[PDB]
Amino acid sequence: SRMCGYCGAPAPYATACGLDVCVYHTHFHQHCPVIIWCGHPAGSGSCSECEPPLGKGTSPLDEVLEQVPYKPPRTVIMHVEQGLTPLDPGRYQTRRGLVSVRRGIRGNEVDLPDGDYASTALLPTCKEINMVAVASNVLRSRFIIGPPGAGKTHWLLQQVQDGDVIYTPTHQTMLDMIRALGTCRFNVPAGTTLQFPAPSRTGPWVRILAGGWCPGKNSFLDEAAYCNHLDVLRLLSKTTLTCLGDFKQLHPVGFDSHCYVFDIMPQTQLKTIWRFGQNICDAIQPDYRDKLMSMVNTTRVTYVEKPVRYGQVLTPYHRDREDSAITIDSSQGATFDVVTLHLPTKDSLNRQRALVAITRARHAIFVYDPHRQLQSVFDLPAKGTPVNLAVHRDEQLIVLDRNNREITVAQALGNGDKFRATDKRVVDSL
Ligand SMILES: [Zn+2]
Ligand SMILES: [Zn+2]
Ligand SMILES: [Zn+2]
Ligand SMILES: [Zn+2]
Ligand SMILES: [Zn+2]
Repeated sequence: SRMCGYCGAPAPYATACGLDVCVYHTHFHQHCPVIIWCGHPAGSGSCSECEPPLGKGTSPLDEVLEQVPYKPPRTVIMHVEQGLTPLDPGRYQTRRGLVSVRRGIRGNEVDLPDGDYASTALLPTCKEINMVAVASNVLRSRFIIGPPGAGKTHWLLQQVQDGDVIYTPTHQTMLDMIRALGTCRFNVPAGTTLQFPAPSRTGPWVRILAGGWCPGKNSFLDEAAYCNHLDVLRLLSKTTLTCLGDFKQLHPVGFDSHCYVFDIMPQTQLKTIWRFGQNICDAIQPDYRDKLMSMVNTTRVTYVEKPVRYGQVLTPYHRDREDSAITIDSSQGATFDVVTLHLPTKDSLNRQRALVAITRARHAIFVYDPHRQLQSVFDLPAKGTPVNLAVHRDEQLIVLDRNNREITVAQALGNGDKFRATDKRVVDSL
C-alpha cells in the first residue's frame, strides 16, 4: 500500500520517473507518462478512456521537473517461473499493469503467473520524493544568510559535529569544504579531476549532493543557492537541513535561480560584530533579530568579590559614582578597552542599562555584583583569556595578567598584549 508523492493519498499508480500517484494526480504530471487503468498513458488518447487531457502541475515539484529530461528506458523481457525472475529488484510496467520485483532468499520474487513479459522499469528519478514530508521538513529547517564580508565559513565550523553530514553541490565545493574542516569522512568521487586528500576515520561526513540522502544527526547544505533543485527535494523528503547561503543582493536580471524552498524556509541573517567577543554577542542576543557573530577575540568577564577601578567605571546611579566614574546612561555611544560594572545598590539594574553596560568594553569587563542582580537580567558566564591586559588608572599605567593579578613587569609571562586605545598604545612602547 503506497502513498501519493504529491498529496499522501493511497497510490495505486506511478509515473515512469518513479513517483507514486493517486487517481487524481495521474492527470497532472506532464513530465512523463503515467500508465492508467486502460493500460495507456493518461491524456494520450490511445483509447477513449485516456482522452481526457492532462492538467497543469499542482506542485512546485512539477516546476522543478521541467529541467529534468525523461529518457525512456529499454523494453526488456521479464521471465517468470514460480514467481522468480532474473531481472533486478525494482518496479516495472507490464501488460498486467504495474508490478514489483522484491528481493528474497530464494530469488527475485514477483507476484505474476509463469510467462514472459515486456517490461519497462520505473526510473529512480522520483523514487525517494515525498512532497508532504518536504513541506513538513521545510518548516523544521533553517536558511542561514551570511553577511556582506567573511565569517559565514567560520559559523559552520563552530556548529558542525562529528555525527553530522554536510551536503555540497560540486567536486570543487566538496574539496573546499574538506580543506576547511581539516578532519572529516568522505568517499572520493570517481572521475574527478581534483587532488583529494585522504579521508579521516572520524569527523563530519562530506557528501556530494547528487549521491542522495545518507543517515546522520544534523544535516547541512553547503552553497545552497548553487544546488540542484531536485536533489534538494530528495534530501528534504528524508530530513531537515541547515542551508548555508550568501547575502542577498539586488542582482535579479534572470541572474537568480535557487530552490523555492529557501523562500519559505525559516531565515536567519548573520551580522558581524567587531567591537566585542562572541561571549558578549551570545549574552545580548535576546535583544536582536539578527544572529550576532563576533569577528574579534573573546572579551574577558570577571566577577570580583570587592570593588575595583579597572578601565572606565560604570554604575547605574550618580550616588555611587567615585573618582572618574560615570553612569551607564552617560556611557551611551562610548567605547573602551576595559570597563568595570559597579553595582553596589540592590535592584539598580534593568535590561536596557545592563545591555549598555555589557556592550561598552572591547577586551575586558570586571563586574562587582554583590547582590547577584546581573543574573536576573543577563546570562553572562565568567570568561578568562590568556592575555596580558593593560590600562591607565588616574594618570598611572598598570597591567594585569591572564589570572587577574596586578603585575608590573616587562613581558615576563610571555603572553599577548591586547589593547586598542590611543594612549595605551603609544605609552606601551616607551
Ligand atoms: Zn495525490
Ligand atoms: Zn515524471
Ligand atoms: Zn487508454
Ligand atoms: Zn563554501
Ligand atoms: Zn543559483
